[PDB]
Amino acid sequence: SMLGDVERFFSKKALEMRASEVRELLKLVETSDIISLAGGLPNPKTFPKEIIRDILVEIMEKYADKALQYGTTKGFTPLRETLMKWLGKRYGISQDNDIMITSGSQQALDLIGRVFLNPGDIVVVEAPTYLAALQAFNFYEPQYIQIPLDDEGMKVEILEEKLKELKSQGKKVKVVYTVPTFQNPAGVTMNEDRRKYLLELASEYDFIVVEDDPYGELRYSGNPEKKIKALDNEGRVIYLGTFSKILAPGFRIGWMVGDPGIIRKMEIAKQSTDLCTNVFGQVVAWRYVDGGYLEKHIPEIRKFYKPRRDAMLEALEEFMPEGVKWTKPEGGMFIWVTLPDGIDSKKMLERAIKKGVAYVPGEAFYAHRDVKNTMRLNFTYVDEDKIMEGIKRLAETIKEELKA
Amino acid sequence: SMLGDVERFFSKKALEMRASEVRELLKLVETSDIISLAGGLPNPKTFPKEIIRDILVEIMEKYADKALQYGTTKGFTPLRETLMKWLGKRYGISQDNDIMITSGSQQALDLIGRVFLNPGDIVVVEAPTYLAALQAFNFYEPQYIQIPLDDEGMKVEILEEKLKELKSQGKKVKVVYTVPTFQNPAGVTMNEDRRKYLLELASEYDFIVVEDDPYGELRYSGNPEKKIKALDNEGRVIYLGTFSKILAPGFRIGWMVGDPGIIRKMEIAKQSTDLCTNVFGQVVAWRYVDGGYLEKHIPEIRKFYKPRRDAMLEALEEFMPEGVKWTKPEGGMFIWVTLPDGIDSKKMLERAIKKGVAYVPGEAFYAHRDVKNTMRLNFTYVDEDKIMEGIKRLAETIKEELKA
Ligand SMILES: *Cc1c(COP(=O)(O)O)cnc(C)c1O
Ligand SMILES: *Cc1c(COP(=O)(O)O)cnc(C)c1O
Ligand SMILES: O=C(O)CCC(=O)C(=O)O
Ligand SMILES: O=C(O)CCC(=O)C(=O)O
Ligand SMILES: O=C(O)CCC(=O)C(=O)O
Ligand SMILES: O=C(O)CCC(=O)C(=O)O
Repeated sequence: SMLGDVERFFSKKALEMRASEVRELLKLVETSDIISLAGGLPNPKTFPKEIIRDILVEIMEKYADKALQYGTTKGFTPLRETLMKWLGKRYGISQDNDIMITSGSQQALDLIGRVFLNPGDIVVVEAPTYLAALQAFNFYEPQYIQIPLDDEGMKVEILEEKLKELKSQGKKVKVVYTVPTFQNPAGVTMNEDRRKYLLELASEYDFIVVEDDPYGELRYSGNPEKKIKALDNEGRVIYLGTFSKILAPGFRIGWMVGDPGIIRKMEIAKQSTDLCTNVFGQVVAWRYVDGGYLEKHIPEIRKFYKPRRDAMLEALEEFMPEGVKWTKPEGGMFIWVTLPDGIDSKKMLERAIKKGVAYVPGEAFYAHRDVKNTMRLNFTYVDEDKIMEGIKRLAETIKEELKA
Repeated sequence: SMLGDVERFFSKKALEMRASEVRELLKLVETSDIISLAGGLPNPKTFPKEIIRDILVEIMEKYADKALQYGTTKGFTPLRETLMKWLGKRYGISQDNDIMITSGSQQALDLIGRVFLNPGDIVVVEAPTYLAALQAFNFYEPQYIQIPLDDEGMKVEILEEKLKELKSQGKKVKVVYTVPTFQNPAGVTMNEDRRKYLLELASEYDFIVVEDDPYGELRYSGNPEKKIKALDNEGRVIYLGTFSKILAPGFRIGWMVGDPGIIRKMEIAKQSTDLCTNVFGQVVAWRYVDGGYLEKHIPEIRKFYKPRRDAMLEALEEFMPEGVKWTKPEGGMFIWVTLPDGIDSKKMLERAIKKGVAYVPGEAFYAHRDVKNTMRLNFTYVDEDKIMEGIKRLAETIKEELKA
């Protein structure tokens, strides 16, 4: 820095912000010739580029001044309308909710932190959970309770146990954050009984549920789940959707649906953080949905990623040694691996990289960083031939690690 | 709300957030038949729609995967490069600074609050200043010191007086926020001597200067100023630019240029607030600048708004009664009016609306809401016939108001 000790200017929160050594290393990996299973990106082969070109032409013909001008903080009205209609018809979400457009679900998470969290308020997350949600919420200094997953999602019985324990300490939870379908990073899905159990708990213990759902349309097998927000009779759930994996992440458009009183506060908070979400992308998204292109494209996304999920699940079954376990996702972008303990996967990444493969060590996905034998693998953005070879190199890395 | 007292969930900052009665009244005015001088929008006639159409075609032919994919938090590299080149050549800004792309300068102002401000830290603003900057900063609970303007911008001598008084109280300012060229809302420009004086103060009293410059290219008369950032040999200035008034606001792209240590902290802060600025708009902005379209288009924006500024200034001279004063901007979007005091322009707005005209009462633009006889008028997005008529209606409103 030109100012020398620039830290003398920074706020208490800024002084706590740091770069992750692992995220930095992984950035270097992506641009080199290693086979990386560490990515979190959708494959550009799935971006509907013809449909996007046609929509861009249409916007410059018919909607140019709307797409190019400032928008309201709440969002482009026709997008908000088409979304609520889509969500009602497709998922059974109640039209009594209100909706705001966000600059990605990442912004929704930050706005949830702003609007709900005082320092020390208690947020429940899954263990593991989405690392960027911990990052959004951490600015607001919550205390976390983490609830393990199993192959059917959050262990909602352990949440009831922890809620009773907190109540006995005179404390309560303000928000439960869940990624209940094709989780990033675990890949598993909360079963229907647990969804309804979660909402009974939300009523009994008086908390809000944030349901973050980027992946529900990326379903490759099994039958559609019921959205937690579709089961929500009390208006306790805030549902987050995003265009990032169903259109393309480059437009940075998402939406937040929930109780009108909550949405009004969110609108005020957002006004000072970014004024409005880019209106040009909102118009593109509106045509994409209203023009029926979303509905027509979703099957092509599923057809693309399904064989990639399958190649990775086949390669794990064939190559992994005894005592390694992995989830079997019905959709989404990730498979989550557990190493016969106590291999530490963060320590093992060095070795894996040396053998020409990378993954994300699972420790960052735990609010308490207390589980060390997990890894997130991604199958969306590399290719079957490299999925097989990558998984073999990871399997030999684990066999080598299991010795002295 | 369906949750009843939904306030029971809200954070302390959320509980303070309110909608503005004036802004809500003005949203209603905009849609109706009144002549509004209250707007803050550029005119869509200045959007370079043909150039935009050609760039969109180009992006889908050559840059589609980059425009559609997630980007880095820091921004799309070719845009960052082209902007630092433009800034160096056109304004003499030093290439030792770093740059980050923002989701609008609104997001820059929020990130400055995040990164610099603890509760009670002292921010200096002009009186008046940009109301959305007070909104971004308010979440972080600063104390403000306000420094009046005159027809040559901030009275930097009164700032030196206030810095000495604060020093005698054992206190310091952390940030000075200035909109030094064609201010929103006042229209005036800080002279060269004051820019240099401000920077000697920034050295002597050790504070950071934020230079928000949305308008420097919208110059209609006079000669170009030197950017404060161009005079900054110590790296104390963070310069904010935006594409809102020189391209179109619908892409929501801005940039922040300053010391690399500060920029690095900003990048970490931004990562959890929105992940990245929308990359599709970043690629549009990159072609717009790198392809030489910005340079070619800037004279057409100036040709467009100049006669509207001129019509407004002619109408005020012909119609306004004795004792009314207004600024004489060399550029930008606004003229700022002072009523022979006593008149409260917020009270008067009711009367003006009844006579068919609206403006923004000046009070919201003061950190201490302590000046009551000012108004912001806009000339960009009403038309010359309606500017003359609207100024006449406003003039008659003030004549009527002056009769006790
Ligand atoms: C993919 C992902 C998102 C996407 O966030 P955006 O800001 O909309 O791109 C959000 N939540 C989770 C859990 C994700 O995996
Ligand atoms: C127009 C204006 C802006 C624009 O902010 P964006 O978020 O980039 O659209 C910023 N600052 C001031 C002083 C303005 O008048
Ligand atoms: O840039 C990234 O990896 C974060 C994008 C994202 O949301 C994801 O990885 O799923
Ligand atoms: O469609 C999906 O993949 C998730 C459901 C949704 O609305 C979203 O995209 O966020
Ligand atoms: O809607 C508005 O007026 C706020 C947007 C803005 O930047 C401005 O007005 O100059
Ligand atoms: O272009 C202007 O009008 C101001 C200069 C700038 O870089 C910006 O637009 O913010």
